[PDB]
Amino acid sequence: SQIRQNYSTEVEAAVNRLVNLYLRASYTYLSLGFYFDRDDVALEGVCHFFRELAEEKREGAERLLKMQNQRGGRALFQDLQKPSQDEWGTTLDAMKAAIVLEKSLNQALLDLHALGSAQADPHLCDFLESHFLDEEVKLIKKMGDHLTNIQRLVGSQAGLGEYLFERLTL
Amino acid sequence: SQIRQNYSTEVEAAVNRLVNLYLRASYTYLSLGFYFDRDDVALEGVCHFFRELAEEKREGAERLLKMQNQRGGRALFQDLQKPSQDEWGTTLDAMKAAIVLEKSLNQALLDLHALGSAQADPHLCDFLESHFLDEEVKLIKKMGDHLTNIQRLVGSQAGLGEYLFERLTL
Amino acid sequence: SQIRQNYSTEVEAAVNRLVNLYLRASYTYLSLGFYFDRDDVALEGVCHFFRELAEEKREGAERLLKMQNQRGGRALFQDLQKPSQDEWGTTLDAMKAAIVLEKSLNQALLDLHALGSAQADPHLCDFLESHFLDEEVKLIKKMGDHLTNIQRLVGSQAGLGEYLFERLTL
Amino acid sequence: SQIRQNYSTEVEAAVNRLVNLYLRASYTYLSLGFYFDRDDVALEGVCHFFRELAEEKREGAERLLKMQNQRGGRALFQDLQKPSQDEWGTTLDAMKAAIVLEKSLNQALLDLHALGSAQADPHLCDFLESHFLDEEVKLIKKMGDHLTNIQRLVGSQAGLGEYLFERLTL
Amino acid sequence: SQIRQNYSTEVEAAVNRLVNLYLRASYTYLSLGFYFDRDDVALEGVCHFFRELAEEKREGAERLLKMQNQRGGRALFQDLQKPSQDEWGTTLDAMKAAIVLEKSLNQALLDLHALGSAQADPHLCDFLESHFLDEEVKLIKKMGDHLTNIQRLVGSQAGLGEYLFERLTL
Repeated sequence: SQIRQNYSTEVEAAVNRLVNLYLRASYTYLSLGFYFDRDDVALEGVCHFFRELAEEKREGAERLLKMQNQRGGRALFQDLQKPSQDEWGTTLDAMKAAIVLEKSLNQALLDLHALGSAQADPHLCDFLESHFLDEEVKLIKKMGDHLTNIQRLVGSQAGLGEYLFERLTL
Repeated sequence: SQIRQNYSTEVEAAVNRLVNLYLRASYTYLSLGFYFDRDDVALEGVCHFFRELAEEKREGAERLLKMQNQRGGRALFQDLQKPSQDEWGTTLDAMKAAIVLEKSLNQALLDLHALGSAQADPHLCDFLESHFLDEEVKLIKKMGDHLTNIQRLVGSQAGLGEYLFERLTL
Repeated sequence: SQIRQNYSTEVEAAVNRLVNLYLRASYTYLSLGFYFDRDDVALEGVCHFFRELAEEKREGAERLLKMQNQRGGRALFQDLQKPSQDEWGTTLDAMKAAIVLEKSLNQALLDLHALGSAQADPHLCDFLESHFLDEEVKLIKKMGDHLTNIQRLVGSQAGLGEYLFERLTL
Repeated sequence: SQIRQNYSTEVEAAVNRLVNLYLRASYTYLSLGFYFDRDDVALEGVCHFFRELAEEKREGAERLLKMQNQRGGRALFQDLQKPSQDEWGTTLDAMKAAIVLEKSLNQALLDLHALGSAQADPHLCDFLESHFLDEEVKLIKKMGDHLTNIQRLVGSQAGLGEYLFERLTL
Repeated sequence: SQIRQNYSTEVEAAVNRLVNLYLRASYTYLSLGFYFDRDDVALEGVCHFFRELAEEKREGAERLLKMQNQRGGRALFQDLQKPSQDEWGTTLDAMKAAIVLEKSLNQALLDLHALGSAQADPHLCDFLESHFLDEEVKLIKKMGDHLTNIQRLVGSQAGLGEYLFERLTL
């Protein structure tokens, strides 16, 4: 690549893999989104929360491919593994599943950051600082907040709490 | 009729009958509407949901008579049978009664569609596709959603749930 | 009924019956409306006159049910008898049929008024004065005017007169 | 009185007495209003409902005195009896107390109406029809609705229901 | 054709033929239009009715050729047969001639629809449903209405009726 400068094939492969992790998450959020939209689930606020997250993840993916091309790296796409469940249970279960997903998305970003530090790729680290690290952190505290709120409303009347959470916070 | 073309007396009679089914539904929705408006029921959101549906049904009826005249068919009106209950019970019971009504309204439309296919009346089918099939489908998923939400809020505290459903979703 | 005050079961039953008379009239005006819309009748001004009256009648009906609920009375709906003709003849015949209908609607209102006076229900009478008595009176003089005009234009050339009446007054 | 015409001293005295009944109700609604405003009651929606009713009642009073002067009658004011309770209990109790008050205000109006009919005072009856009969009827159905809603939310969790009613309907 | 998919040479030839039927109708409506514009006919409302229909028909033709190209079919144009009369008689005769034309245009569309059904060309049928079936139906009821109106005004004074129809409905 005539424009490739200080872009180790190590960081190239790691950004291809987190590109896949990000499209995989966007795929899972789509499954969650359409399950809270099921006639027998009917939590339109929860479906709307996961549909927005499926798009935020696709966009992280495109941002990472755009950056891969900018550094002269080559996008290599892998098969997208299907969501890991077909039905998500209640909003609590769905909320817990999503924050596992974001924390593993976040640990993948932290790993790429450390990889950019070993290889001394200031542009790569400055990239993950601006557009991914802060976003994941805000998203996970946001989901931890929702989880704490759903857990407090779920103690006694679950149906009522799930309805109230969907109606009052989402 | 000087303008009647490919309009079988079979589809004529079937559209007169679904015209009646549609005015009958509009009549039932009026009864439901005024029952949630009773001083001892007082669920103004539920009364407002059924008053709007009584008008959506009257308008399907007029749309069908307008189309009957456009094809040169002759409107023949029958006595409108009275709603099948005087008091509707709770919002759950009323919601379940309405979706029976919409599904039988929808099966009547599907029957007319099949009748338009046997007789090869592309204009009649294109008509029921545009203005009735999609509308019934959206309406029934909308009512299935409400039912799932009322059933989840009704498990423990029914009074509270009925109040919350009426206040938060309608 | 915890809010029912000075609302005799006599006036309750009489308002349920005039509610039916009003939905019945709205049904008849719908039949008249769709008959002047027939391809072989084609008097769009006459169809438009009777479609507007079918809605004015439905609204009297809803006004009466709204008032029945306000006084703590219970709406009881009866089967709606079908219009009393399928084809209405000429605009003259249709106009004469409508004013019979309005005058019997008006005599039903006058009867309910007398019933509200025997039982001393100032709220019921004040109600029929504001929203029905004046409306019927204006409507019947309006129809008597149309009848006098159609009869004057119908003497010699009927086709021409019917066309002119529909074109110039409706 | 040089302008007094067909204004029986019977209707004069009865309008002076309903003027007192109306200032008395306005006084009671003020007491209810300030009790839901107490730091240990704190239901600002209920306090706001009764403060608005205390003013609607004062204005009925002024309307009646204005009409008494218009007919040449003489306002005679009596001592205003104090509200009949100092603390109103819960919103349910307060709501039940208010609708007793409105129904006795309404029966006082109906009595004055009958009195205006015996003495044949068309102006007096036309007056109570326009500004009091309809208002009381709408107000009592409004309070019957609130009572039905508070009673449904009060079955199990009372604190929660009282909070929800005040937050969602008032 | 590299883009031709499921487009039978049967439907190709049938759309070329209805393209011709549509340009032929547009040609006939042009002849009718210029005949009501003749100094010795002078019915500018009737000339304006047929000039607008000559353009609506040309546009159906272009819509059909545009669709033929979209499916990869090949437009094949045939000689346009001249209108079938040079003088159209009265507005009644001209109106009757036009509705024969529209009904045969409509039966040609219904035939193409059946042809699209045998060959299972959902795109072709969905095409004729959206842009031709509904249009022809509305147009023929519109012409049946005009015919009923002209026939009613033509009974006695024909000159007067023809003038009035042209002045009041067109």
